[PDB]
Amino acid sequence: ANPEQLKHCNGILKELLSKKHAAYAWPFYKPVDASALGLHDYHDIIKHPMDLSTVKRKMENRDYRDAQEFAADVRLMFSNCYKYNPPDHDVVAMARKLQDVFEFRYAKMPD
Ligand SMILES: [Cl-]
Repeated sequence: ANPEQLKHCNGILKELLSKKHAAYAWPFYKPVDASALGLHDYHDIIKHPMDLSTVKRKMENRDYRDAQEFAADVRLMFSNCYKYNPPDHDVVAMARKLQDVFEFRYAKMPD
């Protein structure tokens, strides 16, 4: 069932990247460019950066062998946001909204 489940994961990924969610998904599209943002402590705090472009590359390259591996990366991305930013920052609100999209559809995985 890993291939079918991975198609569900790819569908989720496409949805997360889609225009429908862009108002809150956009901070997660590409790796955080810490230097560009003046976040000179980012890589001291976040040991394992993750973003949707990386998830997409990994999916396209058949790196993910199962849905759980995919989910762990998407959740890592959100965790990095929750770790680095104060909980009242807009980006955290954006993360929580995108994570809600993710978790509700991931829960519908065929099995
Ligand atoms: Cl997980």
